[PDB]
Amino acid sequence: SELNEKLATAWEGFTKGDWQNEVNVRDFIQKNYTPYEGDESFLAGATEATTTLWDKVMEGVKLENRTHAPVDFDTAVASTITSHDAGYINKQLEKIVGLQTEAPLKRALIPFGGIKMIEGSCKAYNRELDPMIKKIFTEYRKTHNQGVFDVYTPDILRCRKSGVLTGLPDAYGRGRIIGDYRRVALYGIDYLMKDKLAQFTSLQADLENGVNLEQTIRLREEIAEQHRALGQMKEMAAKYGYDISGPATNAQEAIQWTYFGYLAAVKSQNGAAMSFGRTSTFLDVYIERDLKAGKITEQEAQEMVDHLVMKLRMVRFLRTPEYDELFSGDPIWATESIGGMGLDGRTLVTKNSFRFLNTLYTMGPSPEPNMTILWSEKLPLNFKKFAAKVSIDTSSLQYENDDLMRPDFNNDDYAIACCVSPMIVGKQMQFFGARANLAKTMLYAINGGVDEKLKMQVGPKSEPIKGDVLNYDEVMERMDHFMDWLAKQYITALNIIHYMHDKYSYEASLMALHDRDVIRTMACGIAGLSVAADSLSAIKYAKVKPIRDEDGLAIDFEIEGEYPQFGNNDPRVDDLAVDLVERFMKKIQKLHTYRDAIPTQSVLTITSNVVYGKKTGNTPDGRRAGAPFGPGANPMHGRDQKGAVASLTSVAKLPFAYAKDGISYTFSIVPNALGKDDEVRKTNLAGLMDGYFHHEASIEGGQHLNVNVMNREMLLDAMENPEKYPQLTIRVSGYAVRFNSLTKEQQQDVITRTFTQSM
Amino acid sequence: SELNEKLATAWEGFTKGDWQNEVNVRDFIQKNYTPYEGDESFLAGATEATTTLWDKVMEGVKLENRTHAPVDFDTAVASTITSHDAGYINKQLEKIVGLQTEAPLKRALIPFGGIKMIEGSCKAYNRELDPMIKKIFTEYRKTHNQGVFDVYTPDILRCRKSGVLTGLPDAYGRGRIIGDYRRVALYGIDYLMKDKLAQFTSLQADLENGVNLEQTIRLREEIAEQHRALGQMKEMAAKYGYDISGPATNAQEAIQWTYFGYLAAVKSQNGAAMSFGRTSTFLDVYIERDLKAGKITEQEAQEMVDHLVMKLRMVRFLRTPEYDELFSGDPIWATESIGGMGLDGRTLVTKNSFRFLNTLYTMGPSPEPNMTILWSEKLPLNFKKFAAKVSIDTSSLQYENDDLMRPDFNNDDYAIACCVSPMIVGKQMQFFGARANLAKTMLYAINGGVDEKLKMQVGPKSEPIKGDVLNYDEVMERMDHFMDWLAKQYITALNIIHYMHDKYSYEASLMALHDRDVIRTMACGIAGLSVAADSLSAIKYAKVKPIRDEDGLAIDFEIEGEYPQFGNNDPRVDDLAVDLVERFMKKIQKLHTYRDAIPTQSVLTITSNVVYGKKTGNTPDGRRAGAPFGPGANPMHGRDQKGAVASLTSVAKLPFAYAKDGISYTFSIVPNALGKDDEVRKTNLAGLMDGYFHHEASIEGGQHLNVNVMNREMLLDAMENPEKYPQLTIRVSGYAVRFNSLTKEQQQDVITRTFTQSM
Ligand SMILES: CC(C)(COP(=O)(O)OP(=O)(O)OC[C@H]1O[C@@H](n2cnc3c(N)ncnc32)[C@H](O)[C@@H]1OP(=O)(O)O)[C@@H](O)C(=O)NCCC(=O)NCCS
Ligand SMILES: CC(C)(COP(=O)(O)OP(=O)(O)OC[C@H]1O[C@@H](n2cnc3c(N)ncnc32)[C@H](O)[C@@H]1OP(=O)(O)O)[C@@H](O)C(=O)NCCC(=O)NCCS
Ligand SMILES: OC[C@H](O)[C@@H](O)CO
Ligand SMILES: OC[C@H](O)[C@@H](O)CO
Ligand SMILES: OC[C@H](O)[C@@H](O)CO
Ligand SMILES: OC[C@H](O)[C@@H](O)CO
Ligand SMILES: [Mg+2]
Ligand SMILES: [Mg+2]
Ligand code: NA
Ligand code: NA
Ligand code: NA
Ligand code: NA
Ligand code: NA
Ligand code: NA
Ligand code: NA
Ligand code: NA
Ligand code: NA
Ligand code: NA
Ligand code: NA
Ligand code: NA
Ligand code: NA
Ligand code: NA
Repeated sequence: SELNEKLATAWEGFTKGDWQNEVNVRDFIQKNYTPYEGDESFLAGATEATTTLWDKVMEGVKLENRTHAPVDFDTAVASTITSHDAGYINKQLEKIVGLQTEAPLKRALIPFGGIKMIEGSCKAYNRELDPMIKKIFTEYRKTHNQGVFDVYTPDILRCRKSGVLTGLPDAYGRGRIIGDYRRVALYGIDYLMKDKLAQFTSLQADLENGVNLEQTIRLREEIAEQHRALGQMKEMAAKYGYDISGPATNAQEAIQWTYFGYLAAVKSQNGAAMSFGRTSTFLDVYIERDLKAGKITEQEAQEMVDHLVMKLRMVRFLRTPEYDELFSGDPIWATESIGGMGLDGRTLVTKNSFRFLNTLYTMGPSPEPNMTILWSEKLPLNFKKFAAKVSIDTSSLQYENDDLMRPDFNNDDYAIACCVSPMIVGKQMQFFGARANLAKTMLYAINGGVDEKLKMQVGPKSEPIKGDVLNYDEVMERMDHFMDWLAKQYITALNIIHYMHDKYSYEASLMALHDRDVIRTMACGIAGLSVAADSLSAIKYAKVKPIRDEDGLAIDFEIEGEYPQFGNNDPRVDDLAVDLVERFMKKIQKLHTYRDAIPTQSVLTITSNVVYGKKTGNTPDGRRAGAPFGPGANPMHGRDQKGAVASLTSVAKLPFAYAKDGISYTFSIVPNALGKDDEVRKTNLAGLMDGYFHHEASIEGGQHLNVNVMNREMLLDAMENPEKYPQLTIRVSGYAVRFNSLTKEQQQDVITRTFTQSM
Repeated sequence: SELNEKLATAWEGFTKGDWQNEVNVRDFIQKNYTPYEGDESFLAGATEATTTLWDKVMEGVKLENRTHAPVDFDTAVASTITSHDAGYINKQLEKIVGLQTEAPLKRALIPFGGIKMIEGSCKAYNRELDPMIKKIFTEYRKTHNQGVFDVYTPDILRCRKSGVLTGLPDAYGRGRIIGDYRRVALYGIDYLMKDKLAQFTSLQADLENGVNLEQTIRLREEIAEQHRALGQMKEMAAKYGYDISGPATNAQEAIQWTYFGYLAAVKSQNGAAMSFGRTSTFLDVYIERDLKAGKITEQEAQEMVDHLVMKLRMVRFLRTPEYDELFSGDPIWATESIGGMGLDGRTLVTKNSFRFLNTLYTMGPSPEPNMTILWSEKLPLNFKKFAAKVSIDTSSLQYENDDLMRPDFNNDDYAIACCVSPMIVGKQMQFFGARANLAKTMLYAINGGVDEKLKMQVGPKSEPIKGDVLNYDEVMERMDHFMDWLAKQYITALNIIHYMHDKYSYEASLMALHDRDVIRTMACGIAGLSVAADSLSAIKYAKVKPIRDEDGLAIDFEIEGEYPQFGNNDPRVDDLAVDLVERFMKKIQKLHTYRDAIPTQSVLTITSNVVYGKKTGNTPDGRRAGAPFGPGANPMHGRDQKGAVASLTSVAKLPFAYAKDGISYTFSIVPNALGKDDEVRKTNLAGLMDGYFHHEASIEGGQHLNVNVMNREMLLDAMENPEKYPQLTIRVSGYAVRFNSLTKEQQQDVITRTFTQSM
């Protein structure tokens, strides 16, 4: 209660409010940002420095893509916020600085999560691990991975081996946490440390009085670790020549300070998704102030945004080949949520919303950061059209429904973590759960719990379904049974994982940038939704005959008659998909969870569509053994054949009400199907999204849309001549990848997906 | 359910029972031991090997005592069960092998408990800590000490600084855990590992069903760590050339296997007390079988016992000078519980009970192991007299009331941890709490919570007592108030400490030798009982006038009139002491504890009588500022002036019912007061103990008695000429020390205590 000079100088001219007396970034934004309803005509192009820097870094990116391996990585240093010396691309040119290690794209060792994974990476990429690192993290500091495997059950291990529940966060950082990095810029580290000491002290009475004793002790230790991490952030920044004890005083510092908060996160944790947040409009407050004061020019502002975004394009983590199969394309999910509307009806689009999108022109297409447009039917048309143009030109953006999510939270300061999972910034996080194989679960119902590939009893022993023709009611009754079992094994695995991750790899630097009490959801994903829905549809509307082996195991199916497939706006099958989503949500909702994290569901797969597909045999819908499932909530490859409106309609029917962790849809449309020329294409794409996301009391609308605007012929050319397309980026599951970063098998999945040929 | 050949061979001839089908050491003992009612005439003397070995080790002991520092210690190795190579005194001579490090008396670094303490020891003893050890245990593996200090409150820190609650286990291993080391001998490691996997598996249903989720996950991880520690025990033993996968097959192996279980404990944990258990009668089963088979001679049996006991005399831990003030004399508390009676009325005294006592003759007096006689009025007179003779000759034994403790537990297989704290072996442990300063708490009541030395507000702000004469009712009402506050701060500190010790230094190798579910008590000790009781007595029966400074602070007292002092069998003051014990027990009983550990109390101080005394000003009883309190439950120095029966009577009145963690009494009697000659002295000492420990429905009896039989003139000679008394041992607080191991200040405390001059 008395702002020192540091705060005074930094906050000069800002509209006053609660944000000056307590940590409240949303209040600061609301009182200070400038809504922008204009067009992209004010945008500046790249400076020579930006191009020199990015062109150099791209040589490392090309090396990564051609070798499908890291440019370099540590073999003898355990990474922490302060372990590495300052690293640069070219110190004379960078306006925003900071790298994870001492060299661009060199990956770190983050051992707290597990030592076996590091050993696996060293073997895979032909480097020798320092014996000391192995010793420390085997005998002295236990890891998250070992804690989990020490407590797992034989049943969970069988599910992992068989492909019914695989790829969970037992061997990589859980992620799904977004510290509010904007807090570093707004308040400075010292203010945040004082606030954390107050939070710590506020728990003393409960501790002394024996109120929720263990929970209170745990939280006090976590806050002490958060406070320690904040101090370490100052030391890290000082290595780069910056004193971040006080608040940022100008645009360059606001961008730099925010990035430093994020840099501490990616130097200390290797979460699968390390998302950036909802920062562009916040940063516009500082940029606008400097532009009006004549302190910086628009080109200088674009340059600072470019250098920040360039650093987000350089975040890297050492991963194993196994991880690469589950999360393809060397992803980071440095997700940035752009635009949206405020609860007061004003748009949250700012000139900076345009500057962030402009990085796809100043430095070309790029998969990271994962730029996510928070769409509203009320967004300024100028912005709707520019975003559509950027999608048409680069296929690098995704869109999510602000008209659905803002009212659901009654909050206009939520951000997207990873692909499609919303959280109020600094107040909420998710316990990541990857996803379960719903399609294989259906086969288990038909086969009495016996795996169709391993011929091992994995699910509970049950009587396999008999007869030469499958009956929908019977199959669905057994499937419901196995969904109960799946939910229990899944939540049990996640309870173990998150208990161990809190114990052995607590994300102190990210949690330090959250309120004292954070809302946690237990995010359960489902893979193979359209395979399961179409399988049920074939059984219900056609005649499906099981082909059994000498043991009675259904290893194939013959289908007589046509049946409705998901993605063609046919309620007969779409209703089955909606039902499966509701059904699984209701089952996980009944189970006890670690830290009482609220169960939620997402229809999302990342590359588990390929991994689970490889481990799943022939299914009733006609899909062949080993074939990929569709990505996320997508109709199976090529089955949506009635056009864009029809497939968008089928997907929009899936209920966000029962899948609050998100519903991913990857939409690819050929240029000429989208429109006759550029202007018409922009108008039509904005129109398609307005219809898909349309929300009213009786219509939920879709929640997410990846948009690719390309001809399949071009991707085939890139498969044959990768050198011609070094920056070619494509949306694939709720994030983007450089097409050349994928393995051939992953490219085959992508090229056989639906390329929509009509409205 | 099918004993392999390993078990068959090892158990040949033993009486069958439950012990062969489940881990049940008590059942094995009950069905196989041979009660011995004879005398000491069968005992053999030392072999040349034993004398050669012990004489060599004693040179290291003399070096420790003269330098008051370790002979040597590690500066670059973090100790674990397998870290050190095999070490020997003289491999050609040892019948029982195993040392903590690679050299006799060389102390280890056990960093999991804290790195600052290690830094403190290195500085104090002039050795340089390896930078790598400091780095690992500051940045990679957090320690118990740092976890505690990260969560402590400013109030607890003020209590620690002021001397009202100091010396708690926030900077050293908590100890008070006795794994059942006999299990290694009886079953072998493989059988115990299979049993632990079954215990782990038995928790799967609760885990899956969400029953006490966090508790279940925690216990499963603990059992996995226990299983891992058992495997490490096999590797440790193999370094010494032994395969302990199967059960011990003869006496030498039973002793060796039991010792290996203990060796793993003292290589991995540095608990203040690392007690041995109740092993002598168990080991007699194997010795008796070999003697009857003619496999070994009695002298060979004594030699194996001697070599085992010699190793217990060599256990060492690196401690700081601060620790040395609180726990003087380089103590280990390798406590062994001898004799006692079974629930069936048979004595549990065996020939081995005599062999253990005989080590005080074969290798001379020694403070460790801490041999504790479980006394019963029904013990064979031959044993009562031999134990009395050993006390008369060596002052190295203590006695505890089996007639009180066995019926309290309805169990005849409990052992004493540290000094006086009983636990059923393998089924119970204590969360150690050190002790609180009850005397200073009384001054706080008189001074409104302000510390009499620091002039700082430590206790809650309260109105200091006014007037020129203190009133008992008023003082007691305020004291009760401050006892409530003390209890809450104490239990809060212990809740933090034990949560952190379970997290950062879980005693896996010891817990591996316990049942799945262990009963835990939260052991709270009180120091200064007789100072507080006598202060209340002076106030109540005499006229006590406070001497106040310019601030109204009572810094001294003048007493007009005589008043009854504790230890003279005067109910007027003894009732006050009994009341204080009951009062504090009732207050801690109301508080919530970590892991729902049952609060218990002990009247025990170790050297906190000196440390708290130094930090406590003048008290109402007349004790001067800085003077030591009495040890444990002892009357203040020299105040028990009516003889042995009178002081034993006062102490026996203290209620074990309200101090289940134990009540320590150190009794020293001059030889001629005890009896005219040797035979009379033995008879009289046994008679005094029979009376003190006498128990019936209406008489509890005393719980513990340290017995010193010496002339003060002899101790004065030892203070002046230590070289003349290298093995001189004396009981001091519930354990023994070599007199030469004490600092001069600690010796001054000891020499000014009461030397009883009459019955
Ligand atoms: C080693 C262990 C995992 C079982 O090993 P297993 O019989 O080979 O198990 P699986 O066949 O299911 O294989 C384990 C899989 O997890 C992988 N893995 C990842 N981290 C691992 C870790 N820390 N330890 C072991 N395996 C690990 C293995 O590489 C393997 O992957 P794969 O199927 O692609 O080859 C054992 O720790 C275990 O059974 N744990 C369960 C809990 C338990 O028993 N605790 C001890 C109780 S006393
Ligand atoms: C460093 C800290 C202990 C306070 O230090 P301080 O102001 O010097 O405290 P005190 O004066 O009471 O001294 C601490 C005593 O504990 C000792 N100590 C033992 N282990 C220690 C450890 N890990 N850290 C600090 N002191 C330690 C110190 O040496 C000192 O002993 P002394 O009184 O004989 O000199 C600080 O960690 C603290 O206040 N912790 C309480 C919890 C807290 O604030 N957590 C962070 C919340 S965001
Ligand atoms: O070696 C036993 C250790 O506790 C290990 O499990 C973690 O470091
Ligand atoms: O280590 C890099 C990964 O192997 C690659 O798949 C990323 O495209
Ligand atoms: O190793 C424990 C430390 O507190 C670490 O978590 C931060 O440096
Ligand atoms: O390190 C040994 C201790 O300093 C000594 O007090 C033991 O007698
Ligand atoms: Mg395996
Ligand atoms: Mg201090
Ligand atoms: Na290039
Ligand atoms: Na770190
Ligand atoms: Na860390
Ligand atoms: Na907790
Ligand atoms: Na729920
Ligand atoms: Na919907
Ligand atoms: Na349209
Ligand atoms: Na000697
Ligand atoms: Na160890
Ligand atoms: Na350990
Ligand atoms: Na627990
Ligand atoms: Na109680
Ligand atoms: Na008593
Ligand atoms: Na007597």
